[PDB]
Amino acid sequence: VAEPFAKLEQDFGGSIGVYAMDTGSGATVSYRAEERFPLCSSYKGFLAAAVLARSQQQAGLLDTPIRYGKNALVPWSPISEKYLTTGMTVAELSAAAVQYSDNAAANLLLKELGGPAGLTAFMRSIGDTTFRLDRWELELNSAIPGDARDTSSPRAVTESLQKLTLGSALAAPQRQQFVDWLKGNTTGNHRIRAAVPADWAVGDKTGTCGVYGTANDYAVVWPTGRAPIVLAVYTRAPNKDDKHSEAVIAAAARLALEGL
Ligand SMILES: *C(=O)[C@H]([C@@H](C)O)[C@H]1CC(SCCNC=N)=C(C(=O)O)N1
Repeated sequence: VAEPFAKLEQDFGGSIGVYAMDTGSGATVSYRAEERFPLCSSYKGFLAAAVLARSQQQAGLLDTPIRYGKNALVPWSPISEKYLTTGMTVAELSAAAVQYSDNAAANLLLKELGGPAGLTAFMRSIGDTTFRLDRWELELNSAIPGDARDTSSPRAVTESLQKLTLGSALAAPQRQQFVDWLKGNTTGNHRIRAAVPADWAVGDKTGTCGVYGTANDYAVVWPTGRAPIVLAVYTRAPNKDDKHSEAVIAAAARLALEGL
């Protein structure tokens, strides 16, 4: 089982972490599934989930307009930047955070939740004890070896995604909104999506720290007429200038799906 992944992570020059779960059969694949990896932008899926969970207690939260100044803008905010003159609702910021990895939107939503500690508190509320977000955009992307900040494990990411997209953690309408946002993600076509047949529905959230060969993807997959699959592929590398590889993420994802 682990043999194909070790092979892959030695063509890549760094570490690959993989965890996949068949929700019907209960079969799993694990490879470095309990090691910590930098979240990079991938926490933004759970951010949107946390915002949805809070809207269950705070009616009208999703429609709340957030009017921000030019100061709220940080690099890689392609949606947020376009609406500087009108603002965006919490729901619009959430879709932007998920589907375009919009950094200003994420910081705005983090603020709504009480900062990185607020998001970590939400992940604890659903029983995730591994996840930790400690910093804001963009410092959380530093991905320095040995730093436990802003990390989780492939297994913890998979279990939390499972609880949120298929389980009871979100109420029924919020749960479908979360799934819909992941399904409409625009940044992951070359990662986990590239490993499934095009006739299978996929929702995913990517992460790309830009340094230390650190990039990732987690996804829910619906095989046609089949129980849904949940999986996470995370990578890192020892040298700051080591390049991440979308191909390696897709190859790792295919090995996980061909192995369940
Ligand atoms: C998140 O990981 C980073 C961080 C700088 O906020 C941004 C950069 C990118 S943009 C395209 C990356 N390539 C493939 N996805 C994303 C991202 O979508 O991963 N988030």
